[PDB]
Amino acid sequence: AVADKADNAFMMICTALVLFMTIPGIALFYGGLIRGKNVLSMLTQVTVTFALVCILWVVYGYSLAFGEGNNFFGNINWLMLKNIELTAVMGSIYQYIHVAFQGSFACITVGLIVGALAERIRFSAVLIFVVVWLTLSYIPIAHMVWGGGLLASHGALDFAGGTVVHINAAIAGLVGAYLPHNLPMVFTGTAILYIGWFGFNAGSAGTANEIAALAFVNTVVATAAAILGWIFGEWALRGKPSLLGACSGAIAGLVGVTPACGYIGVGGALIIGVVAGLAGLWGVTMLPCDVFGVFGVCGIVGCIMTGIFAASSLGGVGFAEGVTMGHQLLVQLESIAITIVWSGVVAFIGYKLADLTVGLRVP
Amino acid sequence: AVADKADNAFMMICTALVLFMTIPGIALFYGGLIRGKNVLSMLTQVTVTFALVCILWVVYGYSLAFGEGNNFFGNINWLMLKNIELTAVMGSIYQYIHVAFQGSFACITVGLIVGALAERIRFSAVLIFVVVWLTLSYIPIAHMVWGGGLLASHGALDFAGGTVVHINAAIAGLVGAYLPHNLPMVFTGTAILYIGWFGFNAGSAGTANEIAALAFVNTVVATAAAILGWIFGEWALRGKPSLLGACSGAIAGLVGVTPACGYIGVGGALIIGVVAGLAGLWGVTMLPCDVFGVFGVCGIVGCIMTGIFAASSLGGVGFAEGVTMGHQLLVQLESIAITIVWSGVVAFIGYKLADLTVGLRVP
Amino acid sequence: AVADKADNAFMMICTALVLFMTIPGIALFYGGLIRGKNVLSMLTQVTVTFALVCILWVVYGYSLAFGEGNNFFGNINWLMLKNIELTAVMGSIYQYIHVAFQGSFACITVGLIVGALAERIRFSAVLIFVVVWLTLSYIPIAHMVWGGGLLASHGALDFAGGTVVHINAAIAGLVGAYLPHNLPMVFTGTAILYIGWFGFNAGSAGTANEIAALAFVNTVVATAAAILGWIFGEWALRGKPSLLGACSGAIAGLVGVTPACGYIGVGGALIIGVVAGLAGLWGVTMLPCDVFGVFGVCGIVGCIMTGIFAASSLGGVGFAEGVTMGHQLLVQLESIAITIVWSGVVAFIGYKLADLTVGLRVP
Repeated sequence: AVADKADNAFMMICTALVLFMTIPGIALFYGGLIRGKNVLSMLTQVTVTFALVCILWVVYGYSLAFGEGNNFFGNINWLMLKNIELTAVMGSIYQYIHVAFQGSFACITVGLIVGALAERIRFSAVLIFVVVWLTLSYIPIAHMVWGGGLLASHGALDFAGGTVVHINAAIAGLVGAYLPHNLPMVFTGTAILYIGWFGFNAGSAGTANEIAALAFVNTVVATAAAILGWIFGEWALRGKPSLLGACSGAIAGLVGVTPACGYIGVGGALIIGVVAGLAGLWGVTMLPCDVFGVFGVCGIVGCIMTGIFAASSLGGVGFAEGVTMGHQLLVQLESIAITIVWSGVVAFIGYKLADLTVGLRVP
Repeated sequence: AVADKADNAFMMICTALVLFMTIPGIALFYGGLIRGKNVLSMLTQVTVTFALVCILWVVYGYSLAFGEGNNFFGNINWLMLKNIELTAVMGSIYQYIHVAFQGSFACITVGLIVGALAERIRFSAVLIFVVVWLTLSYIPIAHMVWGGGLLASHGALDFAGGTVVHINAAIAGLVGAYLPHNLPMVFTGTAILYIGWFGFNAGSAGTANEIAALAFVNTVVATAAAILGWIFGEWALRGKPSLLGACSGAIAGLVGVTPACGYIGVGGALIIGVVAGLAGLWGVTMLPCDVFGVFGVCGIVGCIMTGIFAASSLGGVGFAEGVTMGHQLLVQLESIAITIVWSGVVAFIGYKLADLTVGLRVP
Repeated sequence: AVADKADNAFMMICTALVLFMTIPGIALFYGGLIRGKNVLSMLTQVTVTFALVCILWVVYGYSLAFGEGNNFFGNINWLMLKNIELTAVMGSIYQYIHVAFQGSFACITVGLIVGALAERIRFSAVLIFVVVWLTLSYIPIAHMVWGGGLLASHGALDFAGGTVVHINAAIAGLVGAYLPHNLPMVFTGTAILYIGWFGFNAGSAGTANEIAALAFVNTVVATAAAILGWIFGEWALRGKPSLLGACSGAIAGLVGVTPACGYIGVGGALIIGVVAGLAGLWGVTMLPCDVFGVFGVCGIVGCIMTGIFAASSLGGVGFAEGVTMGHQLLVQLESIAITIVWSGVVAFIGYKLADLTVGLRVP
């Protein structure tokens, strides 16, 4: 296997785009939603935890998530990237690029949780939680879905992380919750998340091919459809649209299309977008932790719908040989259930260890 | 024809850069120019109309603009991208990428109009206007210039949209007009527009070749020359430069070089930049709708100057075989005249239909 | 030599990313640090001087920095890019792209100086200073390090500009100094600088190869390590972290890894990051001109450490044949000393000429 320079270029740019989603995307998003007096502290926690994730990833994260091991975890043969030749190739790109791309996904997942909870959690407690949750929840789930683990071995479909990122973070944030003064800033963060999401979704193809092109177009379509779906629901239920509704709709479509983008047709993207936008509005209506309502509900919806719209007859790329829509749907549901329980349990353990060691609630 | 992965990568990144120009570029630009009390509403209208354009584009826009038809419109053979194989190639990239790239241009064109008029127009009225104007003005003009229609068939030169985007939007906005509290925000929007404009201009080559490189360098040069031209005029006429003047100068150069970037030499880019910056200052001095003065005047200037500076003797790539500078200038003037009348008439019809159905002026 | 389209694509995107560091990165960074009443003026000076640098670069800058000449300067054979065929290749990319990429480095270097001093300097005086300093300091130092001049001919290692950019600007700013109201804005500028820095560092490979991948990963690692190093020092010395500390730490790591990114291993990047973060904190503690403390101290630290960590035995790419670590360290020290003296003297001359002609201090 030789590296393709076009894929190397595409993937390094896509990685920078995903990093852009956390720094400063998610920080600005939450920054405009939380109380003004808590903004500085939250920005500090998001930046420091981002740094922490980057370091844990290179030290042992990548190795445990992507090394060969068992159904749940990799190995410790790639500690500090030891044994990875600089010219080593993963797919059609240099492995070092795969390390950075995969690391960027861990970063946004953690940013999603930290940005919302920073307001109520002690600084030392969040650092402890991140270490526990990244190591025991993000890493094994990434291994199970993208590292040849349990879910992948059963043929679960999740192109860019409906489970690994969205559902995983939503449950962790919701467990935390249980235990806007600047809308232009919310809009700015939403816009940065949107632009960076093209690297997130299209880069998930691992090459600048027709699947990356499909994921790109589906991202544009689902996001637009979800903005319109949310806004229509808002107009129907509240009498008028709002800026927060439009931004929430964009995020709902981005989240919903995440697991499906590289497997569905544009018709499927439009349908998923509208359904996600409406489900997202329903989610928040029920339930800054409300954000987890969108990531959680839309992630679930997206993961289920991937099991329908991947079908050739519906314009998708087609299910694997010998797999019926019925069989695929069951696999999607099982993957969702496993992600929820795994993340929830680990998050509980993380919060408890922090509370027992330094105390959870901000002093 | 086979897709080149390097071109696929370049074009997907360029598309994200153009999308970045609208979300959040143009929104922040207008956001700092309009009254504070109208900012939220404008951001909502820009986001919702952006979503609408994305959907109309995939449903029928792309097909009618880029399908084979007549001198004015394409066809309905590509509705919802039907009949476009995922592996289909357009130029040296997958057609799906061409769909997204072309769609991003429709988005910024509409954002230019909506951002300025949002303050004075009813929400439902702007949605009606967008549908009418995108369908009857943007689509046919795009077809005429870039889709093998009337203007292209007469050899009109417009590399990145001096007519299709700038003049087209300026006239529509000016028809609307007829019927700064945050300068750091204006600066931020200008900066995002500038960075995204490299995807807009260089991506217009459709490949990462020497023409993309030329357009890139010419973009840097014309923008810089226009900032200096505007600022000098401002210093001479008002006694000092201002932040708004510097930002306006950047936009004047970006607009002026848009139709010429892939056809002229760096000397030509410098001259076009200075002339555009000064013409832009003159334009605003005469005439947030003042913004259309820059897009309109600089677009016209840029389109005319392309007919001069494309000449080999002036460092350009050269006019087509058998075409004199005199003949090319006439074609540029005719293209400008047609764009102005076409856009103006359609815009009038759009505003009138909205006013007759829901009422134009914000209630 | 033929151009590789993958490298052309990568390098044009990397150039836009470096331009993004100045417009609006550095402007927002300083914008949140300086007094509110001076923000507009500073943004104007950064924009106008950016334009000036772009023009001087194309007119004669590129030719004098990268043309063949002597140990200190190039030639005037490439004035306005004359004699450079559009299809001319430099390395594996079109020369026009090399012109734009190199120009973007000149821009950020000047932005670093102008953003800090704008508050205290007369507008006309800064323009005079920029012309003198860019021409007599940036150009010759760029030629000496990257244009086959004195330092390169002695085998100095500086992958992305620890000397040419960081030390060069820090000394110029400090000579100037001798002669935060919005922390969310500082954070936003820091984030943009960070994202753009991937184009700055990885693009310095000139191709989307394994060295670009290495520089990319090392950038992620050193930045994260420096954020943690600074924050730990801050917690130890002040009792708690702060947002400004976290942002300063990121910049310290970015600066420190700049000369080393394409030559060291990830272990080396982590060590350089931590040392840079701590040295940066020490620097500011001693000494908006405090920013030069970070760029100056971290640039020196990074340049020295490159001479250690490039060693094969420490995970680096290895020193050139026949070069010991001892010999390389001496070359790094000599390069640093020469950069400091050269920049300091030229800066003094620049400020003096401005003061004698129009007066330095803002009227």
